[PDB]
Amino acid sequence: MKISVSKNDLENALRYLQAFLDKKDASSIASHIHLEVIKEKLFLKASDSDIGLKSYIFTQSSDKEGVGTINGKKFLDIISCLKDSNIILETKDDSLAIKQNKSSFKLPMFDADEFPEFPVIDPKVSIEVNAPFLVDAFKKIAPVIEQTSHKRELAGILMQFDQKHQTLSVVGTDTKRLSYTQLEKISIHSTEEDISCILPKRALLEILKLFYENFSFKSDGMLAVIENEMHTFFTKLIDGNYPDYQKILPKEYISSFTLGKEEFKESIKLCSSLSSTIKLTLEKNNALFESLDSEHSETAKTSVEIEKGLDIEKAFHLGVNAKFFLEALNALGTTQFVLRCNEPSSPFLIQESLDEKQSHLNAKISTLMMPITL
Amino acid sequence: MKISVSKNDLENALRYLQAFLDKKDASSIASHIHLEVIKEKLFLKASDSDIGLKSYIFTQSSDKEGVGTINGKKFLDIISCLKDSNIILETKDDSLAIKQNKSSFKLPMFDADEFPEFPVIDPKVSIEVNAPFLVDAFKKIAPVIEQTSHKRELAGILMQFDQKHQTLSVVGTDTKRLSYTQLEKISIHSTEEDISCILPKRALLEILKLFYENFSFKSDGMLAVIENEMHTFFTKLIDGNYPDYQKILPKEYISSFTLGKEEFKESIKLCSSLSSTIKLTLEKNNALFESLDSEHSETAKTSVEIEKGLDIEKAFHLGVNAKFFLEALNALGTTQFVLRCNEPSSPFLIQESLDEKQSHLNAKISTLMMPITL
Ligand SMILES: C[C@H](C(=O)O)c1ccc2c(c1)[nH]c1ccc(Cl)cc12
Ligand SMILES: C[C@H](C(=O)O)c1ccc2c(c1)[nH]c1ccc(Cl)cc12
Repeated sequence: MKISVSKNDLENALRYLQAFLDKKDASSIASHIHLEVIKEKLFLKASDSDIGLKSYIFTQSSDKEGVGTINGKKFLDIISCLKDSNIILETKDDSLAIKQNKSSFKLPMFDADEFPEFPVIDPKVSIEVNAPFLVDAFKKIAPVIEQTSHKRELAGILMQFDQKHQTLSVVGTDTKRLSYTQLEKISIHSTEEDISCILPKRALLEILKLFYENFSFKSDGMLAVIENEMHTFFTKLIDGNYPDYQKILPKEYISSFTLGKEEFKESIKLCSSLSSTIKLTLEKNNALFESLDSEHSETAKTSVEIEKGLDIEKAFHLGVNAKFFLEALNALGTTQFVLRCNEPSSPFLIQESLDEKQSHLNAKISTLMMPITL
Repeated sequence: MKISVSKNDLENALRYLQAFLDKKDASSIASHIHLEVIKEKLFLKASDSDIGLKSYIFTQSSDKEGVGTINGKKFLDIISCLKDSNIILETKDDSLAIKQNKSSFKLPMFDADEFPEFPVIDPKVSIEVNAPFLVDAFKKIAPVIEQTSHKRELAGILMQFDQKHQTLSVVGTDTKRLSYTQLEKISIHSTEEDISCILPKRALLEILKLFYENFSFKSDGMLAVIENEMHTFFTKLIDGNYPDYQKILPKEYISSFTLGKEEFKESIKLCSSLSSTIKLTLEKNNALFESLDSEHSETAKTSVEIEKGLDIEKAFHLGVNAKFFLEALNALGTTQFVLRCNEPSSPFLIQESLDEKQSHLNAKISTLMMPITL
């Protein structure tokens, strides 16, 4: 191989690749990036049985095509220390030479055949994502999912496609809260009417770094492959039977309250200075907040006026987990929210104000949460 | 006690105080700040046998004078969550009440008599620091000092006062490098012609957060007390016999080279991507840099043109520790530096370009460093 490339193009590609390297043992090919120069592109890949990324940059010049490997961390550390002007990469046996005016480096290459082949699938489902709504869903639902969950299928996000009705339902839960959205009018191409994919949390986080809009999502029910102009990503899927989220959602709610999002955030954060759980009291024209699990001589209280009166007689009391309630608020796009309740001992819902209205470049995420007793 | 205070004044004071609290065991008075309201001031202190801080803020109103205590971390966490408008602090038995419009808190106070008395000294030496030169010295020399040094007197910075000659010499070493400056024309008030104070590294770091200029420094040879308008700080001194730094500095240097500071930083950083130590080669019109301790198939090289020729025949070679050499450069205020050498196996000096010229609001820090053999 012998090429010249743009310093900034190469730095960028390498930063994205760092997440897919096992960097600690530099002696192992798991710390290296595979390189391949073909027809005016440098392809760079790092991969695994269960997750991987392939990218390319255009070569400024390309003189010798072929393949090789290089330690990814060291490569990125060298290139980040050079000026913003072309870099020459050239093999010299089982070594890669890096050159930029007076600065020169040599790093060892490993056998390129030891690199795992980058997998390709025959898709059973596919979509073109032309707007940010899916990543928006991903980002808003991610905090409810535990990556190190000892329960296998909850350690990822559900994507549930309905070809019939052109919907993609997206769901996360950790058993204490469950956040979901149903995306409308998605042109789904599928060999099945209804198909489901559970994506590991770790892949979800990597997707949020790589993709925003204008990408394809394709799955064979075993791997998902996500692709845009410069990147191909893949992940193993989690093995299956995601819980029936539809069965767990309440059918109706005794009470529905429209409440101020930012005033509830500030009030909850304030009380959480001394407690992880809060007693919320709703009256007609007031919301009161009190630390609940505080140490017994430590107390935080606040309140907020509700100008447009709630439909309450006396007072409804609800124990909440502060962090979870805030995360539910953080996932909302509106200035107000709706809190839907049944008994104080049963799960309650948090959603956007006017949640039926249809929005094209944002998802609308609802959260069901289990209350704290008392 | 019952006062009202400014939210921002109180937040600031509390942040500075966090460093002097043992925060993990909330049940111990070592996690609390002592409070005392006298004559339109709230005094806040946190202290130890060996280090401490006392601050004050003005009260907006003061109704009941007295004393109390409060958990410092919790207090700061509450106040950081309130609006930028007055806060009422009021005792209610062995509890402190905090109130701001609709928001109210209670925290437990401990017995104020269990708080250690804040020490006062009869000074043997004293100065008024009216400019940033001393903190500038502190900041530039601090990186060479190991706080967890198993050698007692090297775990701090030397301050060596000469009443006769109105100088304050300031020195740090970790045995591999030694950085020093001698500050001129300091009005020293002392009962001795020559006196020395070794300040612990930990106190040095706290001083850099609290003080800049317009402060007094006073010592009895056992504690140092540093004071400005709003703060009194103290520290135990380290017990003594700081090494004779003057004896360890070479008398003359065979070679002195004026070299480019920023070009040497970039070159060293670049080579340090693969190695902690570097081979520097100086020729007449070039400086060459090569990684030295790199893994044997990994190599970094660069060079820089020296336009105004050095006074060299063939080439001088010097092994350096990259991190130390950079820290020595970082401590300099000029665009160029002077590198003074004897044999490549002996210590070499790094100083500012034109180091004799006298500068009033910056210190000039020189660094002696032991080379790496080969
Ligand atoms: C079936 C699955 C499981 O038990 O792991 C499951 C997962 C999440 C929930 C649940 C049951 N039952 C629930 C009730 C309320 C909420 Cl917020 C979440 C859940
Ligand atoms: C006396 C003291 C010690 O041995 O601990 C000491 C401390 C620092 C140095 C030294 C001797 N001899 C040296 C030679 C060079 C340098 Cl940079 C520092 C030192």
